[PDB]
Amino acid sequence: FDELRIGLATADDIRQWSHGEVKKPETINYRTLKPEKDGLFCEKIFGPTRDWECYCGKYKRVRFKGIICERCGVEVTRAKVRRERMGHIELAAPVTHIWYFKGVPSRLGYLLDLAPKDLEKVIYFAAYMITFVDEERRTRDLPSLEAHVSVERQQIEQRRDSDLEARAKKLETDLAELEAEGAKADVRRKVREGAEREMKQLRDRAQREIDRLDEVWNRFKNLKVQDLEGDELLYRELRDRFGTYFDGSMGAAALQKRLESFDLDEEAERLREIIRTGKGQKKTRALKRLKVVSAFLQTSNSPKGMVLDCVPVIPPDLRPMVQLDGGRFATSDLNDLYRRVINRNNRLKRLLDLGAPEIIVNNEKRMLQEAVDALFDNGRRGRPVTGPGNRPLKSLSDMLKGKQGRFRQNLLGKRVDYSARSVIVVGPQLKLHQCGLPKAMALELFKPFVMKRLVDLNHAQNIKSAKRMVERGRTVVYDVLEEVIAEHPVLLNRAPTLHRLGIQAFEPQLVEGKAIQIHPLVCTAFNADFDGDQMAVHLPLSAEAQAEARILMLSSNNILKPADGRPVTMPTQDMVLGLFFLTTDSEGRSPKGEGRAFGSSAEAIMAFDAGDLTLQAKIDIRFPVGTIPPRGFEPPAREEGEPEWQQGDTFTLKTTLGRALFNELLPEDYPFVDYEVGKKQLSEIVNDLAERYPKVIVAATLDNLKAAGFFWATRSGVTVAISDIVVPDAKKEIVKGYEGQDEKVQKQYERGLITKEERTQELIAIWTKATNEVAEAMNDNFPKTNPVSMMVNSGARGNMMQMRQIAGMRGLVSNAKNETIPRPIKASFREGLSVLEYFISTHGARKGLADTALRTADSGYLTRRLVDVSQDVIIREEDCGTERGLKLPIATRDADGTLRKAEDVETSVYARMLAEDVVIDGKVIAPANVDLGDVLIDALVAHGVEEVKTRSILTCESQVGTCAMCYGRSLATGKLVDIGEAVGIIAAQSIGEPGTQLTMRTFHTGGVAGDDITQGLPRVVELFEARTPKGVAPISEASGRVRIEETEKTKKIVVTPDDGSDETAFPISKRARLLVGEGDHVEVGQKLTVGATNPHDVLRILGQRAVQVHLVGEVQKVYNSQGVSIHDKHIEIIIRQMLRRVTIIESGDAELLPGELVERTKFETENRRVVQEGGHPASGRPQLMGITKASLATESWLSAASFQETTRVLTDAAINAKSDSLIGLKENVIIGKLIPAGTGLSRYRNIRVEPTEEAKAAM
DNA sequence: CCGGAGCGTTCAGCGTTCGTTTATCTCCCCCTGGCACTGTCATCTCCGTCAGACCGTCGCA
DNA sequence: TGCGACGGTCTGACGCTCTACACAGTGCCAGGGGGAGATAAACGAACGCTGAACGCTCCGG
Ligand SMILES: [Mg+2]
Ligand SMILES: [Zn+2]
Ligand SMILES: [Zn+2]
Repeated sequence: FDELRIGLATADDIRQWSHGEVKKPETINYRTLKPEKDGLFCEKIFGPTRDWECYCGKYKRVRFKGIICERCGVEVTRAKVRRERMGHIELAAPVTHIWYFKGVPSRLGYLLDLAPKDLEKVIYFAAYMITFVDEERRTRDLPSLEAHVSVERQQIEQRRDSDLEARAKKLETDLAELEAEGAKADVRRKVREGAEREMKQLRDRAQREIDRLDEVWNRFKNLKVQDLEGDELLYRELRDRFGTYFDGSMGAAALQKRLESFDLDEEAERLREIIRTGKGQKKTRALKRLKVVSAFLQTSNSPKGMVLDCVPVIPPDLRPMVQLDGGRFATSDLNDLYRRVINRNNRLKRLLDLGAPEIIVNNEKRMLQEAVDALFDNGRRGRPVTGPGNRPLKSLSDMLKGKQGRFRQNLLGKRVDYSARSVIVVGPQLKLHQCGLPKAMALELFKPFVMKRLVDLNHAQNIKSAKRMVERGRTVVYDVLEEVIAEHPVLLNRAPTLHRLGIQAFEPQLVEGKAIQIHPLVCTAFNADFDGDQMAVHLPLSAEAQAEARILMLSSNNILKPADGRPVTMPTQDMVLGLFFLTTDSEGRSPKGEGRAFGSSAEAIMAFDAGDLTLQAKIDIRFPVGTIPPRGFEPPAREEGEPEWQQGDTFTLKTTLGRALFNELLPEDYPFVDYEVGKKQLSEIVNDLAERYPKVIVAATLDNLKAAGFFWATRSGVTVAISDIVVPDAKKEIVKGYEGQDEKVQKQYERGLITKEERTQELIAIWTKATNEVAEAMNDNFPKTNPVSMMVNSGARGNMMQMRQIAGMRGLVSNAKNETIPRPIKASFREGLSVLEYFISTHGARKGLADTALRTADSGYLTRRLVDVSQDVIIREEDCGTERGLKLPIATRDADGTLRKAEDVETSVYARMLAEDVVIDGKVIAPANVDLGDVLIDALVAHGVEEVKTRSILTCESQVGTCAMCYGRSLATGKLVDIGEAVGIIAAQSIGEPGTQLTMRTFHTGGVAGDDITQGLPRVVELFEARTPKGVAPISEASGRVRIEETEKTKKIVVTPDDGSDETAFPISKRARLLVGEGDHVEVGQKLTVGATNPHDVLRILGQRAVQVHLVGEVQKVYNSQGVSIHDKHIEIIIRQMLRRVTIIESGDAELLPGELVERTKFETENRRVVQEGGHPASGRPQLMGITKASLATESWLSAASFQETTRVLTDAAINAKSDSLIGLKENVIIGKLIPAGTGLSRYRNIRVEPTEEAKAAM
């Protein structure tokens, strides 16, 4: 389990694994249903089908286990041994493996210098091959064979001359006799014409016999190894004419005979020689050939296994034939493929037994080879073997691949026991850490524990009686159930589970109904909505699992979302509206009892219950001792003649009753919050509470906030009648004026003075102006009292666009294929659309639905790719010895006379760590190795700093992984990241979580294609794939003079760098936009055409820091366009995992291949060991590569096998004979060992616990 | 005042009879072998992916 | 050889579950070797049968 090897399995290994020969094709008997002898499903080879029974019906008893039956040879043992015992099929003629031959040429490898079409010709029995030639023996006796050929030519010419003389005599004789007989007037001309026709035909066959002799001579003269011969007649006449000189064969046996004598070390030698000198695509050919051949040199596995003689068989359980109801049978397609191979092998053996024609034997060997190929890969070549006539049979590989393969459907993700699922309901009566399971769910989940406690409580005599009562379901079972499930957490989980908070451990609690009762305060972190969403409940089982549920997983410890550090367990739908109504100012609502002193909040509550004081009214309310005053009230303390402090003393405040209640919700140590709460300030309050109070106190305060928010939202005066939604009264006249001027334009267009396109453009412009103006009128119309504004201005639920298109006009709405109708929807949803206006609304609606479906699909795909590329990076050191960092800006866009901090400081500089101390006047403002929060950043920007050096992960160098300090504080705990936290998966999920939340598509292309770059999720995936964007913006290599060259066929730009640097020319199309000055000043910074720069050349000509900044800035500017906030360290992790590979050149002294994928640490180690040897180091360039290519090119082939290309990497590992170290997480999920992240580390599992001496002395 | 016949238990003679095997006689099964006018090249997939690579191929320059 | 483009090749293409299902057109008989399965006999052992025999308490003239 330390190491998991792979390689080519030669026939010796197959025979070692095998336990017999599957000689016969049949599987089971047709009446007794017993497995056959020495055939498929054989009990002698694979093992018995029952337990400790044998085939011949004897030896049914268990006592004499491990013996061999004399009658039938079946070993008596368990029935599960048929899951692990394999045999083999002995093939009469060798066949090739379809994985290596007929694949990617990087894995075919050109090990023999043959074209793939030549292989198709040779091993599919359509063209011959010469396997061996006695070249030195052929060249030794050249004068003798030349003399024999000369003798043959001489006798050919002699017999031609004799035949010519005889034909001349015959022609003269017949001409003389037909001119002397005089049978006809011109019969001599006819016989002469016939004679000359005979002349030309016999001369033709003479030149033809000469031609075949010449062609066989020049064919034999240039015969060598690796020679093919398509024509069977030509090879036959070489065999007949010339003997024991060249050896050839037919089919895959030719490859075996070539490979047994194939000399490959000198092949690598001369191939290195042609690597050293040459030019062109020959370099690439020899490069791939040397990268494949050198695998067989260093490794000890012989290359014999590419062509095979034996075929191992799957054990019979894994290709079962199971009995069903009604007598029907169901078998796997592997049994059918094995049956086909066995039938054809038996028929080939039968043909080899007797004397058979070569065409029939060759066709039999071809169909055998094709059947073996179909067994290894059904559908790789040609029409797949269908079978029933509907679908192709699934081969071995066809279930090692894809969504139906073992890697992705049964190894990474598995079904589980002790799990349950039902719909969800909201329960406000629960705490933060409680969930309500039904009775049936809790009984079926906790059934074995219930039986154990029932036997312990002796309600049942033994286990069977306990099970009988549980199945019957008596009330004592429910009582002991309620006694059991407490102090036993369960894992709740939603199916999408987009991010880390999709699994949260609650404490179960018995409730009635058939639905899981769930705290509303946490349902937004699940993305849960109570509309039939079904949540599965998984049960942690051992002590370790429920301990990790209690400590790591509890719902009262997951306040802060790891995506941005913002609180996520304070939802907004209903409680925020209640607190808004509780704490808002009295505007538009009649304030009763406005401006009267109150002794305490109790007297105010009594007055409010009486009815003479409204909830929001500016009153002077005195507060008892211990209440902390507001942040703004401490300096404006009540004026004092003697020295006094208002910090712990009583005070009077000008605040409403509702704010006093709200500060009764918050803890006593919190300062009196004295403003409109809404949502954003509530998020800030919850963030401050989480940052400055322990977890249990924060859970209690949010539970109080939930309860009071619901209580006051019931009485908040929100409701939606149709009078509450109000249309602007000015909308009628605004629309009337705009349609009047539209009518004026329409009669203006009717005269043809303007085109249709210009009219459409100006019409959509003026109608956009109209909808913006009526939106402004709508904002100016509504008061603060109506509930729609009260639930949209409080951050509760809704945006201003929705209220704009319910009250005001719906505005402009798109057509099919992304254009705009000149006529907008002038009717509001309160007024109600007309027929066709509603039709054009449906145009946009269905496109939006299809867009969000495809968007969530591609978001899941990007999330998976990010998880693969960004995994196996884990915090593994406490601190580095480094001091280098990143120059992240802190103060930007300062005005005249003032300094302003950066706008995106909250996602970039926050939650990081300083690389070194900062000084402005010789004194440190912020110490090194501390987090950067609000107060410290405010102090720095007040002192007058412009940029800071943050110790980020891109500059982190370490012996293994990354350290905690260089990564920065974790955004999910609010503290420093613990050693072992799997930061890579958290980063990948945080990038992939708002993929469905982007909801972006290009509104209009402007009538031209290609002018607009990719937007939204396609832009993000194009950035992370390191691909060249669709809008390419070239960058000048050096500063110099740049001018345009407007060639008519294709535009052209030319930049001439100064200082004697070489001219570089960039090709640009005849497209509309180019922003560079002709004969103007240019440098490396700017871009010749506005567009997305290709980041490959950015890295090439600017540096690693510049390309890191560019990538981070681009993805963050995509994400910030929608409102989703992702911290930049999550991107920086993927970018660091992205630039790790380095491309090397001129590696003539570093003794490895130049111009491939080389790891950075390995390249540095090679440089160190070659400068230790004295040789000059090889050059190297960093290579920005995509997430997919970096995921495939990994050390552990199990992780790459679990990814997309699972056939290429398996063949690659088999050829390279690479064994993977099990450092990683996919390769530890598959095996079932503990993952090396978090609790699974070595430094945590190696603890020994013992009580102290005074502890055992006490008891 | 010990004798006797009757009664309880305990083993060896021969006499049949179960306990356990064997080859013989119907019945069915199963694999190989046999058909003697002539009748000598079928079969129908596969389209409104799909997106952009990734690649070697391959003819033109 | 460098060029494009033409081409084949190849891969996935968010997620469980309330739900969930099954699947079709062209020969025939005789002769012969195995093995299960019924028949009656047969080798071997013990299971009954013959009362007889060892030996006591026994009512007894
Ligand atoms: Mg839902
Ligand atoms: Zn047996
Ligand atoms: Zn570090």
